[PDB]
Amino acid sequence: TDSFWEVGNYKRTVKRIDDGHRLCNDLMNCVQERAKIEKAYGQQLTDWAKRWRQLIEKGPQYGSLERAWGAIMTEADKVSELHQEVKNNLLNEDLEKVKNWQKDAYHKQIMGGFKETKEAEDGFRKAQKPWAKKMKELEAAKKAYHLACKEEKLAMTREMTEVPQKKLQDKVDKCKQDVQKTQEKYEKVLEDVGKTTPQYMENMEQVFEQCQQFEEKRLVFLKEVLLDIKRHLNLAENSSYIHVYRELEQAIRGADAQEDLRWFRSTSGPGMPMNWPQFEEWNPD
Amino acid sequence: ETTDSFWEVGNYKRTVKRIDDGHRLCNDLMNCVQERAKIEKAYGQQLTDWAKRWRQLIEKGPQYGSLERAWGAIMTEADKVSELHQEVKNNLLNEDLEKVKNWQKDAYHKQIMGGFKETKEAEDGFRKAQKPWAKKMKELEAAKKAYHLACKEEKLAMTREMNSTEQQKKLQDKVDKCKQDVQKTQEKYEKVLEDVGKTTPQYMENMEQVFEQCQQFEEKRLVFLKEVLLDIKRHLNLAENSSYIHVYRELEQAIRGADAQEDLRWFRSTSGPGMPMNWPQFEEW
Ligand SMILES: [Ca+2]
Repeated sequence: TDSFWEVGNYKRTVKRIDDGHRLCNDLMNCVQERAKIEKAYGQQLTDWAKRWRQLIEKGPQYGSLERAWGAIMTEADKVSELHQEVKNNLLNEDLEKVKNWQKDAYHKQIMGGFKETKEAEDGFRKAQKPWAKKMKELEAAKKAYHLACKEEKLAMTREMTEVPQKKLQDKVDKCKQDVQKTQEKYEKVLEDVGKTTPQYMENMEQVFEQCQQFEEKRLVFLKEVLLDIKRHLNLAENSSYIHVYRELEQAIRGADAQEDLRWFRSTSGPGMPMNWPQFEEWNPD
Repeated sequence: ETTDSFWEVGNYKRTVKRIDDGHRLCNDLMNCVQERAKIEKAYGQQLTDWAKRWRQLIEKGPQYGSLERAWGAIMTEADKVSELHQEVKNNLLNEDLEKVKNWQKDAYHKQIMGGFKETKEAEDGFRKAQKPWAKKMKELEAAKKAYHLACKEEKLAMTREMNSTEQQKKLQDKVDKCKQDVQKTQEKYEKVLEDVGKTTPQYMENMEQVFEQCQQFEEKRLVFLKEVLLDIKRHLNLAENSSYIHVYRELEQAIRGADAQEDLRWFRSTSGPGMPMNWPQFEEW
């Protein structure tokens, strides 16, 4: 019933074309929204770090420990930088890649809807035109034949007593002649059909196969954008990402309790210089 | 100038204020951790909304076959990365914030007024150890004045004597007193100078000992803090987590699985020329 081969069902193939352009928008929007997220995460890391740096040194912490604590903001900065890069990449590489591909692939007609869709609809319409026509011709004939066959059954039931009369057998005559004429036309229409079906199928097939090629360029491309995105999202394939954590561990393992204690001593404790009491002659001078 | 030396009276107060500072620092660390946890949570949350959103528009859109799966797979990464930022959030709050919170609670005990019991204990250790030296320090300043002043006066009497060009005897006995006064007060000033010198070593020993108790208390806080900074570091470190890499390994595997020709073959039987057809035949009665 809903077979591609029944009149008009090619439309489902045509509509895939249109769809193809929406899916590009879809994917571009998607990538955009993802970038907005990577960026917000990034920007909030930046804020937090700035703030903590200011707080930390505007506060009482001193020494190597101050530095280790400080070291944590430095990962916040480095990790913020990484997300910004991701955002930048999606936007300047991915979005652009899809935008560029789409505008070269789908050409807008000033009427509206795409030149490519139109081209495909026309081609199918053309391929199916003669064929759709015989179809209408055949059914008419099949029906005429069936009608004739019915009338004859009737005349026959009619002969099977009682009231010159000769007009009745002259009806069963006219009806066997109708069956014949009618059967003949039905058969010839059937024949032209069988004669034009190999060509109908070659024509549909060429159009179909062009549309398949066109969706193939799209799908193969899509698969490629998808890997690109995955490559841009994956911090784990960026050698930098482990550096940020090694560098922090170091800054932290580098802190020394006993180094700081001893600084304090010389800076605010017993380690500081003293002018011990000495005698003073009275000169007022 | 050693006006600020810790060895001057009252100047131990910098070591005392350091105790109070540690509590405050503990608070700062907790505030810092929480705020970072909140950034982790938000990025996670934003990822799950995104994944929800696009999971749905993908389902309802015209994208089908193995490509819909590959595109869809990206929503799974958003979700799993999201789940990983939530573990970072929870480790920070439930292990790290909690660990500092506890330690603080067992180290600083608020008193009724209330300062911290640990501060008061040091204020008093210092008071106690500085008591004799503080005393001897005001015996000296006094002794010194009594001397300076008595010299100043001697010059004065001598001066009237010069300015004199009976009672002239009441003016040279007036130098005679002022000479005895310079003697007696210099003896005092000198005997005190000797005491402070002599008892300087025990002033220092006392002080150095209270200060050592302070150092040890700070040491405990410093060693705690480094253990903590390391804890924060492990919890933040997705760059060396198994599951992080794995989400991208799975993502790549899903994307690579997608196969254009297959999708196309599918489309062809399903909606194309490969679909089943009932071609016209001769039809009876
Ligand atoms: Ca879908």
